[PDB]
Amino acid sequence: FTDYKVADITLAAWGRRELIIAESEMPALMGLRRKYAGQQPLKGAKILGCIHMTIQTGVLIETLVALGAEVRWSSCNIFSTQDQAAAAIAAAGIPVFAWKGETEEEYEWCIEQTILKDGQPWDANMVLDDGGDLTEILHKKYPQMLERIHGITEETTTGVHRLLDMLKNGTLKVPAINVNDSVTKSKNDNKYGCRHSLNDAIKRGTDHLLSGKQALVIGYGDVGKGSSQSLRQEGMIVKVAEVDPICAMQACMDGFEVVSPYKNGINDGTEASIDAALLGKIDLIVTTTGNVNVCDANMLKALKKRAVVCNIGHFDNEIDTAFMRKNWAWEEVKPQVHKIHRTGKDGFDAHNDDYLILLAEGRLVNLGNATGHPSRIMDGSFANQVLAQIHLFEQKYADLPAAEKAKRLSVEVLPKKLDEEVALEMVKGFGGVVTQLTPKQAEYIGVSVEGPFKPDTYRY
Amino acid sequence: FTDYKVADITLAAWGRRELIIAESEMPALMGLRRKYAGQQPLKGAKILGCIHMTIQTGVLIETLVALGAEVRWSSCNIFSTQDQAAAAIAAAGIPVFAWKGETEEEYEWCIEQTILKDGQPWDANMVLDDGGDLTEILHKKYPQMLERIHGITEETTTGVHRLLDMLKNGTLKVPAINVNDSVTKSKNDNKYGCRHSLNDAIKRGTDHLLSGKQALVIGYGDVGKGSSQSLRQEGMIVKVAEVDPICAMQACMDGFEVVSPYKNGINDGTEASIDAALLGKIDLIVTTTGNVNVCDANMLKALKKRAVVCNIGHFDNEIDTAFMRKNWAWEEVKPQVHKIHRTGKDGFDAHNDDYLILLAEGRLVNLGNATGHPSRIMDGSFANQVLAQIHLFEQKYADLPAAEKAKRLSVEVLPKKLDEEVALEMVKGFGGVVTQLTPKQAEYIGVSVEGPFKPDTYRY
Amino acid sequence: FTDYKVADITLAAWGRRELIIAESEMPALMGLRRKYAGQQPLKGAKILGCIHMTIQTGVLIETLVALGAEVRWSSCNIFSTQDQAAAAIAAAGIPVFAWKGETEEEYEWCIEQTILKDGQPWDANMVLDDGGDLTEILHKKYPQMLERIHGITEETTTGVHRLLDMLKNGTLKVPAINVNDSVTKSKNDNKYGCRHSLNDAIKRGTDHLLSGKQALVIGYGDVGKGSSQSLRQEGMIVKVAEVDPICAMQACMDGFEVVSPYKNGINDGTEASIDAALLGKIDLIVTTTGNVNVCDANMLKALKKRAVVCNIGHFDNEIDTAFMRKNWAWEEVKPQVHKIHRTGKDGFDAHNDDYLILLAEGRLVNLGNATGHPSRIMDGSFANQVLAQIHLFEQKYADLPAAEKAKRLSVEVLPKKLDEEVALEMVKGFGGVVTQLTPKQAEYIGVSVEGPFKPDTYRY
Amino acid sequence: FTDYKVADITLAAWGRRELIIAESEMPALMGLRRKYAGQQPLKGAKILGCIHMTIQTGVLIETLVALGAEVRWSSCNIFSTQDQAAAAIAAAGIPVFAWKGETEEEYEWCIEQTILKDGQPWDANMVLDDGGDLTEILHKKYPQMLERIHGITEETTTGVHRLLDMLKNGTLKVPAINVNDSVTKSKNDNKYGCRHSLNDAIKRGTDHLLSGKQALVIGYGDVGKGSSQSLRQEGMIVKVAEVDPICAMQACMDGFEVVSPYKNGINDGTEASIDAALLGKIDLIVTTTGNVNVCDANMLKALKKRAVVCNIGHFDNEIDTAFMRKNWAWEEVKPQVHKIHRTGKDGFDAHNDDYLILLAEGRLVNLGNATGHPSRIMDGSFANQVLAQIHLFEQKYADLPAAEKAKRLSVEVLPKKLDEEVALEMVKGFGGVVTQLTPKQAEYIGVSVEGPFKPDTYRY
Ligand SMILES: NC(=O)c1ccc[n+]([C@@H]2O[C@H](COP(=O)([O-])OP(=O)(O)OC[C@H]3O[C@@H](n4cnc5c(N)ncnc54)[C@H](O)[C@@H]3O)[C@@H](O)[C@H]2O)c1
Ligand SMILES: NC(=O)c1ccc[n+]([C@@H]2O[C@H](COP(=O)([O-])OP(=O)(O)OC[C@H]3O[C@@H](n4cnc5c(N)ncnc54)[C@H](O)[C@@H]3O)[C@@H](O)[C@H]2O)c1
Ligand SMILES: NC(=O)c1ccc[n+]([C@@H]2O[C@H](COP(=O)([O-])OP(=O)(O)OC[C@H]3O[C@@H](n4cnc5c(N)ncnc54)[C@H](O)[C@@H]3O)[C@@H](O)[C@H]2O)c1
Ligand SMILES: NC(=O)c1ccc[n+]([C@@H]2O[C@H](COP(=O)([O-])OP(=O)(O)OC[C@H]3O[C@@H](n4cnc5c(N)ncnc54)[C@H](O)[C@@H]3O)[C@@H](O)[C@H]2O)c1
Ligand SMILES: Nc1ncnc2c1ncn2[C@@H]1O[C@H](CO)C[C@H]1O
Ligand SMILES: [Cl-]
Ligand SMILES: [Cl-]
Ligand SMILES: [Cl-]
Ligand SMILES: [Cl-]
Ligand SMILES: [K+]
Ligand SMILES: [K+]
Ligand SMILES: [K+]
Ligand SMILES: [K+]
Repeated sequence: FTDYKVADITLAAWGRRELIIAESEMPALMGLRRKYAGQQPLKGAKILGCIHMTIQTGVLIETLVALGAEVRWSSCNIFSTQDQAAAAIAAAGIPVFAWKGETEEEYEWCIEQTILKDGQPWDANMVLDDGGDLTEILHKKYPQMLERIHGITEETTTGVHRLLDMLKNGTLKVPAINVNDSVTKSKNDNKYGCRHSLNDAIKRGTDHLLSGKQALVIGYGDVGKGSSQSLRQEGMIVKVAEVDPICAMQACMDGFEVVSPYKNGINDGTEASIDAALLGKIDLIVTTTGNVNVCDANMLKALKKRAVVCNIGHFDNEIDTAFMRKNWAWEEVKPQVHKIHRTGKDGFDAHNDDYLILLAEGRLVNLGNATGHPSRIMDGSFANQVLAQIHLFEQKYADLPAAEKAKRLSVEVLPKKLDEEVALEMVKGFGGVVTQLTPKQAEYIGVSVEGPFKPDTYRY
Repeated sequence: FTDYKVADITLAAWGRRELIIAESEMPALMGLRRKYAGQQPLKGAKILGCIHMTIQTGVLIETLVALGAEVRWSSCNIFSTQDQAAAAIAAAGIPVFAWKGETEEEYEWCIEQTILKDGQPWDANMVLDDGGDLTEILHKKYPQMLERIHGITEETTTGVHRLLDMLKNGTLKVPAINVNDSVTKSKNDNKYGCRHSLNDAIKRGTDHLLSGKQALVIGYGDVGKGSSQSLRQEGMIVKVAEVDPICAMQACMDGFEVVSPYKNGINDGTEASIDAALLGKIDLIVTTTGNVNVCDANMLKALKKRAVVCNIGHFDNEIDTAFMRKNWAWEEVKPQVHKIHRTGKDGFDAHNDDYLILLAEGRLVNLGNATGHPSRIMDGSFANQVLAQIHLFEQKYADLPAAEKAKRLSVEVLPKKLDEEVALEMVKGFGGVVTQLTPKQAEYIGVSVEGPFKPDTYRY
Repeated sequence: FTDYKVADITLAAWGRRELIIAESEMPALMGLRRKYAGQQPLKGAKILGCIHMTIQTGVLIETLVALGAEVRWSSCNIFSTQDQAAAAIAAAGIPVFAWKGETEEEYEWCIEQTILKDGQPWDANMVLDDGGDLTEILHKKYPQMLERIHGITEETTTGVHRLLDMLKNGTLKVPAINVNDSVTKSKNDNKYGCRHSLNDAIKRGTDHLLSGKQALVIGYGDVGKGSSQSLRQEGMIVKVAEVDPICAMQACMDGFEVVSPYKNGINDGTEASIDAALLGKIDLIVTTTGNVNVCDANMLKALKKRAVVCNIGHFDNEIDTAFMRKNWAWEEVKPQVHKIHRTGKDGFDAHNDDYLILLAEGRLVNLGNATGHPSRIMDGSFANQVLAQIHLFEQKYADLPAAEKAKRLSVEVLPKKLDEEVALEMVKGFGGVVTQLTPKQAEYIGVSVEGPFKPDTYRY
Repeated sequence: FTDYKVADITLAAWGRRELIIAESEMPALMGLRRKYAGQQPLKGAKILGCIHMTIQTGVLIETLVALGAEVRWSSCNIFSTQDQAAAAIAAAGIPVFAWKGETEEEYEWCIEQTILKDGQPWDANMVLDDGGDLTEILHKKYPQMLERIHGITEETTTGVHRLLDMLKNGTLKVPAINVNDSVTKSKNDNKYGCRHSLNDAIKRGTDHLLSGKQALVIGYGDVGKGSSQSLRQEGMIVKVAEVDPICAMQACMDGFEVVSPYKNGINDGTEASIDAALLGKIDLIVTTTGNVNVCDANMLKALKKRAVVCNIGHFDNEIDTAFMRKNWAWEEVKPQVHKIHRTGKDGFDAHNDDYLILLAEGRLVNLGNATGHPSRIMDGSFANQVLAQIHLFEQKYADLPAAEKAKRLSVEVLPKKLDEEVALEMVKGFGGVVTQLTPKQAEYIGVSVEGPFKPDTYRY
């Protein structure tokens, strides 16, 4: 077996030990293996996967394979692979093209190695994506392959936005499931995963004390909620920025001061608009938005000396790292940790005090500087992925006549009953005991004893 | 002026001082007063109101009046009135029939005094309700009045469930707005209000140390989330019960142990099914469900001696207080605080150690033993109420032709843009500064710079 | 029986019900009753007591009486009495002179009624004091009575400071025990009691939401630690001031921003030295120092409109309330809650926005606006009081010859073994289980299996 | 230069970059460098140092050298060295013998290389120790060297206990300073350091989600306080064991349930005495005691399958790892992470579910699996070390006449004024501003405006 490319195949046994531990931390996903292994619901599925090649993703891949699938895999970020996980998957005879510290050229080459087998398009019929890069390449470069693909299952709110833009423009070629919008994904992974992993990554990269220091979290959606908690629970003094007044209300009620980098919140592009007094007191800035240029050049210029700058949104463009590359000298401390010297670009002084510390070159910091979300949290997201793969594969969209395809071409979420079933396995993993409604109580609130327990409008 | 009934009109000046302070804590609601006072959008409205006669409700009532309405008011709970608030409203020449410590007969009489003026139905044309009791009485006993009513604005998730049952059965006679499902209601009031007011009520009633003691919170919806936090932040060791596995998942991730009162969660009605070991260690039980008999007779029998029992859901039927009335002796400590002696019903021993402490006779504890939610939280709920009253009044359902009425007979929520506008005023009240999107950023995420900022599916 | 003065003797039965509950919350104190009742170690003791006449103090008084003492009692603060507690004690035939809302003249008259019985000095032979006022009156006005007194047991760090000044000057006439410096007093009561009771008092007085608002806590000793936690756990954004860099270090590490009201910390008496920007953002100031004028006139002038001002240190002079009385108009909201109108002193405008809310007229806010510390915390302080009374009474200093008195005239703390025994009863009250050392383990760390477990230098 | 032994000298540049960052996080220690560099107070000092060879210790070493000292260094634990720190120190021409993953034989050899230079005793005249191993070797094996040594500065509460045993027995040969008992050491490092670094180490070793899982912390001294917080802030459900009722009282008040591994707390050595129900629910056990066999063989047998076991006390003997070595098979996952298979000793099944995960082979977990305490915390401990070295070096005990030596042979602490001065530099590092007392306020509380601010009895 040679149809793979990883950093170091001798890391496989270490990865396999970590996969075995992870399986014990992932009861929803393992439960699906056990439930469906007889049936082989993914027999004949040929899945192109593009998602962070971590130990958690290894358990996902091996679940899909245990259910009958074949796969070809790549990472969706240049710094997120755990090389022992990639090695263990390759050593199992699964095609994977992923290593920590890819260049952009290598990143694109890895996705292409999944798409092509022996120099020609693979017989793919399903896509599992995280962020939409693989989806975009297939639509732009490999439309013939999409003719034979039954569906896309997309992990991220960023990627879903990209799918919805395509649907609106009539350019989406295959149906999709929005995995993000399961409650056991968005209100588990996006929030509690970042709670676990943000402070982890900052400690691993810097070993800085966080207690007593000042942080600014840009955004207060699910990731910004989790991130703010990650830092506050360590004793940081956390301030929060938002454009959405409802999320800002939540931040206030949650005990944070809501501030803007700009005077009166007005971002008009001048240095004069920056709240220099505010930014000059910040020790750590974290972007969480999924938006562009939310930690901009003028903000970077105004930050307190020796501040840490990082991004936990999907794509690096949240921070103006291009400005920093053009203007300032980068001193690498160790992989994924750079001092950015604001003195200029013509070399640097190792003892200069006027620098910022950038983590993961602005790429997702939890995966870049640590190991991303823990297995017991990714259990929820990845159980949803498996259920979504099963649903779209069984629907067989590619084999439908044109008129029937037109009725099915949509971006949908999984039903609440399945979200509940995933949650129950997670709860049992903690040793939790859910109460069963009596028939009188189920009648009283208007639900089945089996669920679903909430209307689709419920926000949790 | 004599068209009122309150405990003590001499409390009015104290109430008025507290209304003036509350106005300073309610910027959304005060902002609506300022914005709409010229236009008089509620000129000609005649509103029957049934909601807890607190200081916060006084600010609501006076906003409605300032916008042009006439009202006739009662409380929706026998213990929730603040007598100084009722007095201040009556002293202002507004019909109010409410006092703390009503009997059930008096409660019904008060609602009837709003409905009848001078012994005949008042020419009401709007309803503001909290829990659905007024709505039910109008449908059952005064259906002719509904022929002239343009709509109902309902505060509570309980009352909305009741309205949806009526709609489904074809018995709802006028359209309604579900105020609860604004984010600035459900994810503000239900959660943060109970966070503020649950520990407040327990301290006022008992003066018990909470730190280091064991609590069981039944339910983990919005009220159970806020309640659990109210107790955990004081240092309680909190366990959480749930029937909904998604809510139970949240509780686990939030750092609580998820337990059932019943062995393996099976509530089969025998004493043998009670987890006596668990209940024998609990110092405080709080019900949050909106369901029936979630703290049942067998649970009450198994609780640790001297445990506190209370309910923060809308109706008292969450706890089997009828069982306690039939079997055990009640020693009143002070109003809304009773020791329930498990020794029997034939008198009590003042020094008996085998008792429970019941707060507010099992009625909503925050309002019964304290003052309910604080003004700055109720600002959100009550701004929504005013917007909802304006919308339904302006739509004039009662005046529509039959075919037009058929198209508008619905239970609806307010638009997200208005939810956002309420939130923004709340945030400004904390001194928060919301950032404005640049045109490029608004394009990038697919929103208007003015909002709304999220799709209707977003859960916050 | 007529040898008492209370607000309303008909409150006795309510007080007695609350005493019975409190006994169930005070296992250390009740354990001393049970242990020593046979022996009657306080038979012949005649105790002048001056400490907050709360339910908790009632349990203390009745323990002393159960052990053989007779007492005459007063409160040590004009606003701290719970009138039902005072009534219950009077109804039991115990001389008590205390009510909530005394004037200064009445306060002094009440202490004098304890000292004098039937117009002549009582046959006192012990003193229990909280803050040193009774101790001072005896030394200045009744030195003949001190000849027959065996000792003073003093609750407070303020009062201990006053005792140590007297000892140093050679004016202390009888020995004392510093009850404060038991760990089960200072590191229980001073910290966790204020954690429980500060937010309680502010809610009762104002009903303000605390979450999301800005607080300044002046001091970070035991009370400032507890107070800061009381507010932070509610979601306040808390800043801390200190003069002691070690306590300030603790505040930083605990996750607070450490600030001064004065520019660069320099308090030189001018308006120019005030950090107006800082004070203009503060919603709540709490003094915790035991020092003088730590919330001074210039600070008061600079506070944000509608800020709440309160003091939880023993004496009101922490806040310059005299300045406010001389310059600004006081609008009483309700007892212990005043709006202080910064517009001037010539009447007030009920709708003026430029006011501060002062709680308890600057007197200890927890006792003034709520009920002070909870029974389960006061159990520790008051068990120490009883042990201290027993020790000094048994030593019989007054009966010693002059040369022997000279050897015993000291201010001392209780031995660690007794502090440990109190703590063990508290722990058992929570259902806690302490592990017993094996003989090998006790040898390994150099302690007895029975304790004491730490050297006297240990700080906990 | 060849007088060193490290893992990899090519790591030096990386170490030096991390030292430069650490200097920016250590203002107290850097401030001492600046203050004393002119004076060279350690000119002629020849310091044998034995303390964890981390980046933080590198800043300490280079401060000592900057003040005039020569040193010879080793680590005090086999797993605590950061190889890049050791390399940087060796590359600077400083003798260091330390690497991560020493054997016990290598550990002893490294200490011997500090003691011997060119095969003969070095002319050492000062000792800096952490845990007492170097001190013991000098007293037992090299007593002639102690004739020329002016003093020992000891980091740890374990090592101080060892010094006090020697003093009591008349076997201590040179005076010592107890560095641990500075408040800026014990109530900074022991508490907040473990708060930072315990959860860090567990995440690095296992990548386990902690939220929602059950932990047992054995001990509630400074390390157990910080450790419990490290876990609770992540959402663990933490129970605490203690032998000291005062520490157990604190745990209850801090919101933890206090439990014993043994039924009724009685550790009589039989399996029957183990509370199997309790231990069978524990996911993580952490020992913090400084005692022996506090996680014993019978406890290990009863723990829930797949529990994590670790120790953060100074020595590994807290956990019965010898029992595990004799009876159970060890599967290495990666360095400092072993699965201990309870199935037996004859090989292991890679898929066995009945194992425990042991971190750092039971040695101090924060240093073994992460990087120990962060620089900004170690600044306090290490500033104290430098002050202590200066004091004892300047006192010149070895040169004193016999009668003079007898008066100075003691174990002492640094003065409070110096503790305060360290704290002040720490506070300024956070941007904190300490208030200066006015003359009137200093008089009122009986202190100098310059401090010290508290009596020596104050516990903070
Ligand atoms: N690193 C991880 O493991 C991880 C985990 C989950 C999600 N994500 C990624 O994080 C991003 C955010 O995801 P989410 O679920 O929080 O989305 P979300 O929509 O819940 O929240 C994003 C928030 O950013 C706010 N925002 C937008 N522009 C802003 C600006 N200029 N200033 C301040 N606030 C602004 C929005 O109002 C919104 O509330 C996405 O790219 C998502 O894919 C990363
Ligand atoms: N006292 C107050 O001020 C206040 C504030 C807001 C809402 N409320 C009332 O509180 C109630 C709950 O409101 P909410 O917004 O939390 O509703 P919700 O639907 O968000 O939550 C109720 C929860 O109870 C759970 N539940 C139902 N039966 C259960 C059982 N037998 N055991 C355990 N859990 C069970 C459900 O699964 C659900 O998650 C309603 O009656 C509402 O009107 C009171
Ligand atoms: N209300 C209550 O129930 C209650 C409970 C316990 C103690 N107390 C009282 O509270 C007071 C404080 O007691 P404590 O045990 O915290 O004493 P403490 O000595 O532990 O702490 C007082 C703190 O105030 C600081 N301080 C002094 N002057 C200051 C200034 N100008 N600015 C800022 N900080 C300053 C000191 O450095 C010290 O750390 C005493 O009067 C005590 O009797 C009240
Ligand atoms: N890993 C680190 O970085 C680090 C940091 C500081 C201290 N330490 C070490 O940690 C240890 C503890 O230090 P500390 O400052 O907390 O000491 P401490 O004396 O403050 O606390 C130890 C606690 O253990 C308790 N204890 C003793 N035997 C027990 C038993 N059988 N069961 C339960 N509790 C028991 C004691 O009562 C005491 O309260 C020492 O070995 C110290 O050197 C390690
Ligand atoms: N202070 C207060 N005034 C009026 N309504 C309140 C209140 N506190 C809680 N409520 C409302 O009471 C509802 C339940 O009947 C939930 C909440 O909207
Ligand atoms: Cl996402
Ligand atoms: Cl509701
Ligand atoms: Cl005190
Ligand atoms: Cl130590
Ligand atoms: K991970
Ligand atoms: K209220
Ligand atoms: K009390
Ligand atoms: K470190």
